[PDB]
Amino acid sequence: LHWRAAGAATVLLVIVLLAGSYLAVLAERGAPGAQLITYPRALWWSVETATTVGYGDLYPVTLWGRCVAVVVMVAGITSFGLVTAALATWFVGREQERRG
Amino acid sequence: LHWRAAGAATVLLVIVLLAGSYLAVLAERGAPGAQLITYPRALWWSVETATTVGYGDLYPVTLWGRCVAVVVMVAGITSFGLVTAALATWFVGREQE
Amino acid sequence: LHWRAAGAATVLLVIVLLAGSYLAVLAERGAPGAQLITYPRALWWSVETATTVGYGDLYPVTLWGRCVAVVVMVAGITSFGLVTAALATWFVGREQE
Amino acid sequence: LHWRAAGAATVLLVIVLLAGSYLAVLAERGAPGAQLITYPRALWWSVETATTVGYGDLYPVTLWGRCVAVVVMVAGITSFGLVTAALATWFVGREQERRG
Ligand SMILES: [Rb+]
Ligand SMILES: [Rb+]
Ligand SMILES: [Rb+]
Repeated sequence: LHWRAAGAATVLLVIVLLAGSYLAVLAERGAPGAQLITYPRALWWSVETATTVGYGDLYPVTLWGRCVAVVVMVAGITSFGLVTAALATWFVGREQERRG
Repeated sequence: LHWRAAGAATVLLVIVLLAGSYLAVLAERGAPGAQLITYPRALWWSVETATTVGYGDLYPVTLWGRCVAVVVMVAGITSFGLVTAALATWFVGREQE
Repeated sequence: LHWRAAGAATVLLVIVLLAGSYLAVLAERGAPGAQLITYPRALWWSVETATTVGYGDLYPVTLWGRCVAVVVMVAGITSFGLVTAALATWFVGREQE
Repeated sequence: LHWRAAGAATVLLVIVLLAGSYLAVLAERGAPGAQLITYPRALWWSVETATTVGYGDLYPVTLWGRCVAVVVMVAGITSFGLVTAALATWFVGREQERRG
């Protein structure tokens, strides 16, 4: 039951997104060079950030917003890295399933 | 065969690309700040997106195009993460020897 | 036992960051198209680089700054790739039980 | 020695870089919106591409240059994904050196 861990990440990440989304908007909004002004934008950003695609059309400029970032990133990096783990640990499940 | 899974991803992803490519063009095309106007552009984008290189010369601006995105991304992230799995599960194949 | 390796990376990376941060500033600062002028900026960059999010609001332009980069990147890529390893090797810990 | 595989990637990638570097320059150079004009630039790009950091200060615009890309990317993604594999398969080496 290591896939029970997968779903976990899934959730967490989504939370971290909404969390980071709603969190970061208010940490940036109203400051200079803010682009993470509206919540809908920030939302996108989180996605763009947790997948590290980083198109760079949106990013933090506040010493705080940049933290909300780090968290989001590592979250996603971690979450996926996790699912990569489950996919594999499963392959060794049918690799020892045949062997013994 | 867990590599039978590898090839699977490969395919899927390619589909998701063409899928997302052709899908996203029509979801963006004709809107404001539309960048994903032509299908050939979108195509590129999918690549640039599923590999998460995100040069950012192209991206979605429509609430929809951004979904086509998420799918594309996770697809690639997943697919590769998978192949990383096969590479490894294989190493433990000659480690239990 | 192998998580002792995890924490290791964590540290190293953080060092490489500060290292790269403080290192790269001075390698760029004062040159043309210099973006990595202040240390606080460079700091951010390292993060943005080691996670490969590459928003691209900051990057190196000096043949040197670009090395500081490579190191930072591979560091992060490696570090995380490592933690992905521990997560997995652990799953095969409760798979062999 | 699955690490014999690691070094392999390392090499290959470096080749693919120089390969892609020198390859892509000539595929772009002299075209419209070309930014991958000089070889030194392209070189950087390969790095920036194979690590997928994609700062986006340089990229392909030619239907060809974009292929040189795909190759470079998958190369790096693969190479690192590989090294992630060795790191792990090794951990299960001292996990079965404790488990029995
Ligand atoms: Rb990336
Ligand atoms: Rb970018
Ligand atoms: Rb990126």
